[PDB]
Amino acid sequence: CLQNGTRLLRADGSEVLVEDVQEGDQLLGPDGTSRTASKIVRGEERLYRIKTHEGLEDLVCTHNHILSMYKERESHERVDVTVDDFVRLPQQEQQKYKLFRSTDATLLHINSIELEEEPTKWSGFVVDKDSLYLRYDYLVLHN
Ligand SMILES: [Zn+2]
Repeated sequence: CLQNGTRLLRADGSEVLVEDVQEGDQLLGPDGTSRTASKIVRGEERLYRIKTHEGLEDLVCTHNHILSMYKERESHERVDVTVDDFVRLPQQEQQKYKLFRSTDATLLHINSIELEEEPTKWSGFVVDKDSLYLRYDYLVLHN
C-alpha cells in the first residue's frame, strides 16, 4: 500500500491521488492498457521512504508493499519483492535491484530506504491483469 498523497494516473492520463481511487476505477498500466482497482483499504502506520539517486519523487509505502524491480544479471530480469524482504538484504545484493519507469535511462537506482519515525495514512487496493500501474511520473508500481 502507498502513502496518501501518492499521485497516480487514471486510464485517460489524468492524475488521481491514491486515496481518491474508488472501487472499479480505471488506472493506467505500463503498456498503456487499462487496469481496474478494487478492494480499497486504508490504514495508518510507520511507512518506509525510498529515495533514488535520480531526481524523482520519493516512494513511501508500507513494509509489506511489493516493489516491481529489475535485478542485474538481457542484463536484467524482472523481480517482485516486498519492502520487508528487500530491506533485509545486504546492501551488496541491494545494488542489483532497480526501480523502473515505463519505456516512453528508465532504470532508477535506490539511494536509501528507511523506516519513518512517525505513522502516516496509507491507501491500498488490488489491480487486475499484471497487477502493475503507473505513478504520475511513469514509475511502475505493483499492488
Ligand atoms: Zn497497493
